[PDB]
Amino acid sequence: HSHPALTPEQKKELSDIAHRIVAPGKGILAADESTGSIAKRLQSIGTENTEENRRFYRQLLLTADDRVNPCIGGVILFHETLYQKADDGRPFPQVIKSKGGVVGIKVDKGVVPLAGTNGETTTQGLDGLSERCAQYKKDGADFAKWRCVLKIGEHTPSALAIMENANVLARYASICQQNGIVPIVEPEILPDGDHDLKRCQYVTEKVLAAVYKALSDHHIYLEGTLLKPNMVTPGHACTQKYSHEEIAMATVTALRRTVPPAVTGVTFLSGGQSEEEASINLNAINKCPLLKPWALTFSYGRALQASALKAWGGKKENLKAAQEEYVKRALANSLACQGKYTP
Amino acid sequence: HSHPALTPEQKKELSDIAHRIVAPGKGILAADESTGSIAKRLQSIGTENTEENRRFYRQLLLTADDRVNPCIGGVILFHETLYQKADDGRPFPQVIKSKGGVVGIKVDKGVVPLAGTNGETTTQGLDGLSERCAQYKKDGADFAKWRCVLKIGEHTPSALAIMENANVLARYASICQQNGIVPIVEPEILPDGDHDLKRCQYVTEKVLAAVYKALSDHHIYLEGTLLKPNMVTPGHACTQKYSHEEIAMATVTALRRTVPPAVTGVTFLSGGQSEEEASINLNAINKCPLLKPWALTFSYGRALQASALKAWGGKKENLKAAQEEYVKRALANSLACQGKYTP
Amino acid sequence: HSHPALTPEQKKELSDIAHRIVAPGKGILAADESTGSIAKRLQSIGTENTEENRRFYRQLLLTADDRVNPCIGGVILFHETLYQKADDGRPFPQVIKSKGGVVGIKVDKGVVPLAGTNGETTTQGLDGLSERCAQYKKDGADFAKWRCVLKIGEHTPSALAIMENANVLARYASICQQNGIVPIVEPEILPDGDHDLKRCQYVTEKVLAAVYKALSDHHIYLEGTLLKPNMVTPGHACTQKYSHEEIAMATVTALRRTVPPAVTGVTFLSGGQSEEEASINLNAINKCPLLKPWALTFSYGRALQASALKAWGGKKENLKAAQEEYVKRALANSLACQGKYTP
Amino acid sequence: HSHPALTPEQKKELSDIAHRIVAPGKGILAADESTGSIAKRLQSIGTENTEENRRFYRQLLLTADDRVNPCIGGVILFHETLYQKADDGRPFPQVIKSKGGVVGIKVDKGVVPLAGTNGETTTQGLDGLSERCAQYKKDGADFAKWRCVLKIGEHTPSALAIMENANVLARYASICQQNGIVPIVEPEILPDGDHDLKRCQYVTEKVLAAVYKALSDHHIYLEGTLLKPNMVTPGHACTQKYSHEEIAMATVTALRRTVPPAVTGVTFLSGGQSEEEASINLNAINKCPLLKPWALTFSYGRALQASALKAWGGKKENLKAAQEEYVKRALANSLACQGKYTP
Repeated sequence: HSHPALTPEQKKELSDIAHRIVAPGKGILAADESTGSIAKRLQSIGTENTEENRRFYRQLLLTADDRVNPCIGGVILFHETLYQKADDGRPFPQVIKSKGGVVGIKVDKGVVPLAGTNGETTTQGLDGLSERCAQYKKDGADFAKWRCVLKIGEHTPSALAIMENANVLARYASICQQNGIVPIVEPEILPDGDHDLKRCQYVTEKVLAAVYKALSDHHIYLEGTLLKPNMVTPGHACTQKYSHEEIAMATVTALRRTVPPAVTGVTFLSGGQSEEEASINLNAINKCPLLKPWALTFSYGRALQASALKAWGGKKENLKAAQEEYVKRALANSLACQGKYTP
Repeated sequence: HSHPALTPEQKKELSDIAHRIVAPGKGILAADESTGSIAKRLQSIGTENTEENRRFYRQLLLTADDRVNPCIGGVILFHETLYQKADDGRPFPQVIKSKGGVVGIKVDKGVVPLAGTNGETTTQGLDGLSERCAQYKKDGADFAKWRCVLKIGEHTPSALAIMENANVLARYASICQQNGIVPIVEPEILPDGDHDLKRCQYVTEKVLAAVYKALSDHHIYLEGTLLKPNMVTPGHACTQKYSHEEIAMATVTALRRTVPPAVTGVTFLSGGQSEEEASINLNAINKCPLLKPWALTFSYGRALQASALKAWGGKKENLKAAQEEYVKRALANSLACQGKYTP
Repeated sequence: HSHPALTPEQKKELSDIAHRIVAPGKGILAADESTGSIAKRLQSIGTENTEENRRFYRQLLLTADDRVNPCIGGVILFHETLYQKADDGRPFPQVIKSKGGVVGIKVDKGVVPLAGTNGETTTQGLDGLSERCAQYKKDGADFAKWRCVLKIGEHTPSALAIMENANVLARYASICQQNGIVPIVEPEILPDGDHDLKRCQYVTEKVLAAVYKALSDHHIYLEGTLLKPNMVTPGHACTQKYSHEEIAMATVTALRRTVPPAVTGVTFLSGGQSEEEASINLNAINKCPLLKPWALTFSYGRALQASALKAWGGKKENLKAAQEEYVKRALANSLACQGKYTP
Repeated sequence: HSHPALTPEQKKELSDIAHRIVAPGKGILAADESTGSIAKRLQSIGTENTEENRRFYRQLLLTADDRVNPCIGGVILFHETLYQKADDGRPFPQVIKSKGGVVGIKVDKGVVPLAGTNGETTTQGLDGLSERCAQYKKDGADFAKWRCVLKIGEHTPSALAIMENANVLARYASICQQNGIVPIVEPEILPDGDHDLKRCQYVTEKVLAAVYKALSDHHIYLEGTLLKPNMVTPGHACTQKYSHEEIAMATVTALRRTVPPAVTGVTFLSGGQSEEEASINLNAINKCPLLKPWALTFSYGRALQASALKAWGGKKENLKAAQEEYVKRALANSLACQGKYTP
């Protein structure tokens, strides 16, 4: 028997939000980094992590030139960054929505270990998620982010880790879709270890199949969701070398065997790649000569802002040049999500 | 760990066979009817069911005019029909392959009831399927057919029936793909009962999701398979009336939320519809203004041959006119799988 | 491959804690009622719900006569009650452990609705559960409590609700067993509605089977857990009448088909029954002439304290008589968990 | 909603048949060996495998002295052996039932490989099983036998093999229970390889949990079934040595965590052990100081008849001495299923 989780108006608003995020030429900037991660990236450059420095760095990221307006369609923020204001007086949700962006927020509470496994973790953050998502909906956020961590090892990912992470992702996506917030499913598989394209493609296909079975079990409206996978790439310790079009063929092949075409867009990770190989691999994915019935774009945290952070240097007068760095990468990734990129 | 079920040459031959079946403009004639079904269709017209009458009727079907050559890309046969010869001396596999067709065979052994359920059945025919599929591969058959039966009722389809039928379908498809035979997955849901488009779409989405999860569990090569679903239509006893484009929107919507685009083609059932509404609904499906990344065509048993059977009359001299009837329907359904059909 | 979730010392301490709780003749008093529930039970008698009244009522419950020492082996508390002191100066964990009791705590965060279902809910409280369980372990609590809610209806409990509640229960039990806290699995099925013994027994068997499959999937040590089911009883609106030994036969039959004998004890609910029928039904369960390879005892919230609450009257001088009421019920339920009870 | 698979009379007759098989002191002789297996055991002694030699060997087994009457409660036969007569004129079902035995039959069709796995097989024999079971029910057979094969390896048993074998076992048991035939579930795990007690116990617990979840999914009446597991023993190539009571503790521990007490009896395999260690291990299992709420007995094919076969020598005049050999082993195993055995 059919009891609708969503009225057609809810399905309509979720569909147009998800269509506004992955619009052609546009992608996602991931500024969702919590205090420890931004703290260690500020200690790598040599700046002590305080609240004004974080506000100023995300000010540098968000108040850039308007050439990134048909580049960035969505911005993922932290919980703290929603309630921080720019020096002009506008809050950062208004600063994003002023130039055509969509406000997002990271809503998970980290990873927690699974007992009985070999270093496998599940993820946290389901309690009070309805009230938090309603509050973030009043604060201007239209989509969310939630990250699962899986690793390829000697007998990992096991059935327990894949089943539990898919179940928690589907529960999260149901809670977000009840409040009018587009969920972005991120089943990230770690590039650590020594494994070829074959085992990464196998693991990615099994993980994505279990994720979409869990989404069908939990009555998720697939047109109002986004997918945030990795690119199918070999491990860091793997000695075999692969062309970019081989990685692109493996990625589009693993996506076409699992992902139903009702899903609106696919935004890839950077995932420890360097800043140029992300645009190279995304460009090679968008010229793969297969039929790809969804939006292929980027959701790059580090590969959008690494050069801007390093050319910032922690002092204010470098700002514009730092911003200028970011601008190139944004436009580059825009061409990388249109197949027109050439290094 | 990855152990390949198929070498790349096996994947290649399965891919080109499945591409040759659902080639643009082409569809499937289903002459797979067993002795009881063809017996009752011969008693409806008033002909006693004997071996010569069945051979002559399938002779009338298969030796038609050559205008059906870019209409029929595949023919499903019975086990008996593979070893029957035409009056010219050619066997029916040669009679099909002479004009560009691909030979198929129905390989299941019927339905068997599931205990503890309310009139729910599973399907039969897994024992010795490897030797039978190897034998049919030597006899010229390149694809197979297997039919599951599900009904919408007060609490049906239950979880047991959907899980069991998806498991048996995936086991069948693995056994067929080991022998170089393209499996055609047919999860038919019965149009009996009083239910709207909403419940049929819900049931179709749940069934197709469980089927494709079972196919991912059994390491099925999805590019070398075909899907044989129904059109999402209301029940026979349902009093509400629906447009053809509403049925088409419901069907393409239920397909886009479940079926991954690696599947080569989708061949619909007739499913108790009359002979013209099958072409009307298939035409309306092919003009649905959504993105459909697979071949949408027909696999019509009764809706290709009902008028040819009734204009045959059981006597030989009507033959050509009977054949002529079939020819129109074939060409009509060809336009129905290209969106160019107009009644 | 086997990675142990628990060392043998952890398995040993969990086993002896769970053996100390369901020791022969002993049962569990459930004082775990949160502020709204104790508030409405205090408004039914006519006392305004404040902190001193709750502390005094749980003082009346916990500081009773020492005849309940071989009656109560465990006490479930609220989070607030662990940090409340008696008038003598002892904290309530010390007040429980002084006379042979084991301290427990309710650790869930309530119920949250499941979208797409018909009034089905899952349960909450997984975030930060490791730190909270470590903190409660330092505060003297040796076991936990977590309650799932399922209802029998027209098509409920569905597969989604049973699967999700079993998964959350197994995740909770893994997190509790990592910290040395015995989890008590409570898959309560609501007695609301009109349904016989047959459908309640069917639903109880399906729910318990899915729960124990989820416990086997999550590597739960079954000797260091407890089960908190209901008695298999008809609905409130069901017109058919049943003997007590019929209810007992249905309950022991539904338990014997699902629960493996490694589970240490089974502590039943009261579940909206009146105060005498709980002891009658528990007594009838313990004289069922089947082989019952576990401890059958009680975990009664309302059926231990309803008469003590009503004879308390909200004024202090009734205290001892109120306590005296509780004492009878405790001793009665002790005989009810030994089969020696006679009204 | 509840639709009963079995009426209470069917449940009653299945319960008394299963109680008559595993009655205290009684066990099962497994003469179910097909033509290749009995052929290679006849070529090991040096007798050419013909129909008269097989009939005479099973005549030697079945027409033994009447001291095995409170030893053997059931005999598993081949399909051929049901229709063979003794020299006295009685058919072998009558020869078994004359002295208190229950006639069984092996009803599977062997093993078939699973594609995509590493040497993992499923089992065959589901087609026409209802008609075959009805026919065997008219021929005097009251129970059945069906054998699944699982092996411990580098990543085996996988999830696919365990899920598929449990599903096929539950389907078989439903079909057998519909016809009034007690199914004996045999999830045999192979002792090949190098693995300790720990990994064999882990694999046995996972396999038995998935088997009983599949039995609960298929509405199997657990009181009218029997379980045929292995003893938890190390591999053949494992260098570590274990006491018999360690093997017994591991076996009873793996059984108590999975098997619900509604199952009537547990009949162990020999499984490549020598003829005395089977009685030693079964005796040690029956003195394990845990609570075992079911019948623990034997189902020994080779460990009942190896000495009788070798002392037979293929010539008739040794017969009685050969029979005498068998008699000792039967009585020994009877004491081994009562804990009173002493070598």
